[PDB]
Amino acid sequence: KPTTPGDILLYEYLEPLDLKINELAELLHVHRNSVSALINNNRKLTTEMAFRLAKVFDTTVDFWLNLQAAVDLWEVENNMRTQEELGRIETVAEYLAR
Amino acid sequence: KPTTPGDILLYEYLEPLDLKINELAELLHVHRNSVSALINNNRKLTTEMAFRLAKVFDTTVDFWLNLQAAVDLWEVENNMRTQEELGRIETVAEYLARREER
Repeated sequence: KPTTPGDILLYEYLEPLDLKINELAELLHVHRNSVSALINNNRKLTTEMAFRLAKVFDTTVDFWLNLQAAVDLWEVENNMRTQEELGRIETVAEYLAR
Repeated sequence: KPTTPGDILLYEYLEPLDLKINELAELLHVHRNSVSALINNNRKLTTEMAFRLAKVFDTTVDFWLNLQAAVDLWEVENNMRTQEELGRIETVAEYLARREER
């Protein structure tokens, strides 16, 4: 699995800065449970939470959203059931014609 | 206010090619109600749906995801509770400075 926003948050900010999850939650103005879920990759990053992270850490909102975007695509590429389905989808071309 | 993926789908694909909701549904292989919810913005365009649309209309997945991204950004920017809140957030640079004083 690609690097999640949670991975980046824990390994490149929290640990290097000696910052606790509860301190971050306070800085972000969200419940501790929301930060932990993000870090354990249990909840996808929302646009709103991306803005909060951008604020606290002084980055663009894009930076956080792109990490989530790459993970999202990875999840669909690796779901074989979904891939098989995309396999028999007929395009608007073959259709409009026939 | 950006054009939702639903509007692009309806006004730039379904109507110029006279393709029905039900017709697109059977192509995407999803229930008619999912397509209708996408078009009316009651359901966000998901990553999987983006893959299906990409396949049916021969586009990239991001062509669709970028449209939903624009809507997501608009929603946050026009939510006053969130904006005031974002305005009150203390940065980590500030916080760490304060913490070291204690």
